[PDB]
Amino acid sequence: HHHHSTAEAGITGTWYNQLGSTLIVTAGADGALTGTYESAVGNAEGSYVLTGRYDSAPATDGSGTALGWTVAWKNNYRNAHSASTWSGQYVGGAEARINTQVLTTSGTTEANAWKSTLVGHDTFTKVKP
Ligand SMILES: O=C(O)CCCC[C@@H]1SC[C@@H]2NC(=O)N[C@@H]21
Ligand code: NI
Repeated sequence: HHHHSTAEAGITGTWYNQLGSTLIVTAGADGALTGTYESAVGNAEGSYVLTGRYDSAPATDGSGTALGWTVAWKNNYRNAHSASTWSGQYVGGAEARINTQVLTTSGTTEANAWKSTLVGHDTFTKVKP
């Protein structure tokens, strides 16, 4: 099913997901995403560093803008020994969204690697749900 036939201004700022988490991101001119993430759930307290990338020249045919970012869940307060990656697309307009699927991998022994990774889906909006 996979194949092949500003974003910057739209992405930069604060976003909120359906769990009550807060994303604070700056999109750089050459594809960088940098900022912080605060999770409303899980083994998390305060803000965590986030870094990622986005397509800085997306298609102009009504398609979304591909992007992704990572948070390692270690900061000055807690270390969950886990990291999450969100993969998705930014959809602009009056009801802008970042629609993502997210993998959360915990450090495990080899015996437990089969249960290392969660998959979920987060939808981000510019106003709090
Ligand atoms: O408990 C952990 O291992 C660290 C916190 C994980 C929180 C996850 S990341 C995917 C989902 N979306 C969120 O905003 N919070 C949870
Ligand atoms: Ni956890």
